[PDB]
Amino acid sequence: MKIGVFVPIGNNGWLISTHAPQYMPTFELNKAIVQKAEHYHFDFALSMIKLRGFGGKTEFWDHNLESFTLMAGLAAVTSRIQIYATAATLTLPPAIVARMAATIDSISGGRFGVNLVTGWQKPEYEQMGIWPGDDYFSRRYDYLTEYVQVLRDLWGTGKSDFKGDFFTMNDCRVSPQPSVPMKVICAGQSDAGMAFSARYADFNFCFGKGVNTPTAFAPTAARMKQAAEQTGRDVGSYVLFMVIADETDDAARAKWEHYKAGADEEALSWLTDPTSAVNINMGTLVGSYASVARMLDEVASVPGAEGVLLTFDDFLSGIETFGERIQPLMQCRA
Ligand SMILES: Cc1cc2nc3c(=O)[nH]c(=O)nc-3n(C[C@H](O)[C@H](O)[C@H](O)COP(=O)(O)O)c2cc1C
Repeated sequence: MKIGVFVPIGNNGWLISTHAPQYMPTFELNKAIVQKAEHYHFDFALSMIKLRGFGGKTEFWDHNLESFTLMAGLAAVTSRIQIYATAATLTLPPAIVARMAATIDSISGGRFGVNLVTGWQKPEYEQMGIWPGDDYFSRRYDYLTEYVQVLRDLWGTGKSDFKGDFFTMNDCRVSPQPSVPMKVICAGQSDAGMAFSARYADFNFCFGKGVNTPTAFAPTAARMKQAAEQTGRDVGSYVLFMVIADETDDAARAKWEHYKAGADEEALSWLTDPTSAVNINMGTLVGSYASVARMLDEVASVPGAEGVLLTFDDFLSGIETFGERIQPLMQCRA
């Protein structure tokens, strides 16, 4: 099974709590996380793009860097880990993304890929006058389909004459082309998003589910496999989890309860043994190092599942204990 880190490009990472660690997104902090992840042989690092926050006491995700420039900086100070940036396809013309991808290909020595998203949060776009209208909800995958067509032409041949409902290329040129086949990833959950992934992506990110129910995502992995049958391409599922680990189950539980007890209620209204809104109801693994190792091995046994994307309650020490105490107990990592 492959392991990735979801880098905190937004303040406070993925916890919405006055009891969680408080921190701004900085290059230097992201550099330390990624270099540490590479040291423990994490396979990849991914950053999202979030253009509007949720406010509250913690000003949650009011502070966010930009994904491509962050990942270019990170590529420059690593050498082995795969590096993925997110393109919000409403905000960048495909030929720019094309050239940015070739650029970070040059920086990393062929370790860069791109996560393509439609966007769905109207305020992110309307705040700057570029929301296309409420039709986009149902049509966004048609839009992304044209978008990826243009990228593929440009990476593939260095030119495009594509013409459709949303783009017109008249001998558009982008060169150099990537030194290695350019990876595309997607995060579609719906039927239409999974069909997109099956056609054009190298793998599909989905959500882990529940708290200490590591296999509860299995029906999503099953749908993605079905979608992949329709194109006969090998597109596996990578699953997002939060890891809250400690020396014992008891201690990890105490940490999780403390976070939830500090829930930033105001930030949470803007947004909206069960999951909690404090980490946006993300699939959560809470336990001793050994317990988490076991649940991750349970994840590796789900048909479809090729990897996990990890967040932590604290990234610098979370990566540490992952490398030192969790990874070494994992069958799927030996
Ligand atoms: C790991 C992960 C990362 C994501 N990153 C972003 C992002 O950076 N920007 C964004 O607008 N959406 C992001 N999304 C949301 C998805 O691209 C997608 O729109 C959503 O899961 C809904 O499914 P659908 O688009 O097929 O309806 C992310 C989703 C996942 C699972």
